[PDB]
Amino acid sequence: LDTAQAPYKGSTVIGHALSKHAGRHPEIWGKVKGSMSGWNEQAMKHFKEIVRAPGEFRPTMNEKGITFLEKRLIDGRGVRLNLDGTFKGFID
Repeated sequence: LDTAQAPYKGSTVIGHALSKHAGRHPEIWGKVKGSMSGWNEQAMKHFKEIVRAPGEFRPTMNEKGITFLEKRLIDGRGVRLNLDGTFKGFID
């Protein structure tokens, strides 16, 4: 949670991630509203939901040879972690 909730440019790494994802896909994430201060909590809610939902994380390598742990839900939301378990980003 320290990587995800690290203060960064008015919000947190995870708050900014939700902001961009809800901005392009509000149907998947729901619209983000209110102060930048609130983004982190709304993003942590999604994070915890994705973690508790059925399905599994899977090690997944991309075309550039970088590997991540990824859990993608049937509802379109997903989380990508670095191999050390730190938060990388949301995925859809």
